[PDB]
Amino acid sequence: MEHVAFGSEDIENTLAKMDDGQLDGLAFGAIQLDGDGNILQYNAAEGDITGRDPKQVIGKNFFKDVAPCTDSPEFYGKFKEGVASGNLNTMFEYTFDQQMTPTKVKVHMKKALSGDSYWVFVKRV
Ligand SMILES: *C(=O)/C=C/c1ccc(O)cc1
Repeated sequence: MEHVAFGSEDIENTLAKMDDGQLDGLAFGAIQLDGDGNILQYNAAEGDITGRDPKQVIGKNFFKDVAPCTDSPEFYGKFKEGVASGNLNTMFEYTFDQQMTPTKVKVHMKKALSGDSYWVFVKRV
């Protein structure tokens, strides 16, 4: 299959062309969000890290419903900024907690290929 690497320069492009099942093939977490942070895609990998049902979180807001612990300047702050600037490509470590067992992860946010969406890539560290 296609084993896209975390941090691939053109990761967004690749994910854009993916066909059914391909996203859940990534070894790391992948979440696609709209401008307000509403979840459009959520893969198996992320669900295995968070305990969340990928189907259930769809349509829910990432920062306000599912991942409230990311509602901070360090995460949500960077997101909104990148959204308002049309430029989003940053990497930082973060601790997921509050709605899950405290877990250290490496996060990569990047604007999507075309359209108005954004990607949040996650993997445990
Ligand atoms: C903070 O509350 C983190 C929670 C969280 C992050 C990412 C997910 O996919 C699900 C929950």
